[PDB]
Amino acid sequence: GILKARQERRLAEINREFLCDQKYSDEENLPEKLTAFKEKYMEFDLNNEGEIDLMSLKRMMEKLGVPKTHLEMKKMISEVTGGVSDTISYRDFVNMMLGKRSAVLKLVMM
Ligand SMILES: [Zn+2]
Repeated sequence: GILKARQERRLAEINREFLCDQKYSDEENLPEKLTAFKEKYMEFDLNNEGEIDLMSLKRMMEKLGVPKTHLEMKKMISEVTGGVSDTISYRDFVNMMLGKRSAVLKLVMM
């Protein structure tokens, strides 16, 4: 409970940083999209760092009824992180959701 409430205020701080980021100065409905992405990201069982790891993905694909193998999950993450981290951070998740590049995880969400 306390873990999740402090998780979301950490995500809220990040959203507030995006609301002021000149990169997204274009985006229409930005406050709304960011709220929705925070709620979606909060649906994962995040790791000790508050990030989506192999475990978080596994649990999510299973809740959603979508079969993924070890390697497919590995690839779903490196695809979204461009291969520089083995976990998806909220920043990476938001940039994924806003970005025009397609991603298996982005397409799995919807
Ligand atoms: Zn604050």
